[PDB]
Amino acid sequence: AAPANAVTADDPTAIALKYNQDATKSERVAAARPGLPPEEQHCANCQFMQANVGEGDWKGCQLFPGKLINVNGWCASWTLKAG
Ligand code: SF4
Ligand SMILES: [N+]
Ligand SMILES: [N+]
Ligand SMILES: [N+]
Repeated sequence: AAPANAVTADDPTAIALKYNQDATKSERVAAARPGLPPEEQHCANCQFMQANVGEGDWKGCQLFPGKLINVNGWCASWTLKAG
């Protein structure tokens, strides 16, 4: 059961970025974003995930203010967590 503030499927930004809560049901391969092979990409290893926001598997994403994403999710703004 997703948190009340989870990013949802008719969120316009989620649609535009092709977010999914489950990276295995994402188009990460098609996008081929740089920094890791696409099968290795998900929110937990993304620069925009906010480790100090949320709880458990439901964490912040800077691009989705006021929302939570799933650490196992993905979107097309995936960028390696570098610092
Ligand atoms: S920007 Fe990164 S942390 Fe935010 S939803 Fe996309 S992949 Fe997940
Ligand atoms: N939500
Ligand atoms: N597609
Ligand atoms: N956030």
